[PDB]
Amino acid sequence: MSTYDEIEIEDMTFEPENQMFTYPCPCGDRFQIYLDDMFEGEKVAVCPSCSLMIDVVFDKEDLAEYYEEAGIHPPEPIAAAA
Ligand SMILES: [Zn+2]
Repeated sequence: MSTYDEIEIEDMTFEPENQMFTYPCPCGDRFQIYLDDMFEGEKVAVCPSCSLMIDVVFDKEDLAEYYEEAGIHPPEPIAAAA
């Protein structure tokens, strides 16, 4: 019981209104991974009803970009500014 599937953040479908990424799952619900916890350094989407968990390859640059799209409170800048 660990994350043996790992999807790149770009493939994960992002819901800017929910401030999270989801992945289409057949069972009754879709995999859900919260940007809040992704920022915490943890990356794994859990699906309800079937109760599956999968890892998600995230990036610093992706988080910041999505943060603006999802309309979240400005995050602390990453070590990449030129
Ligand atoms: Zn599911």
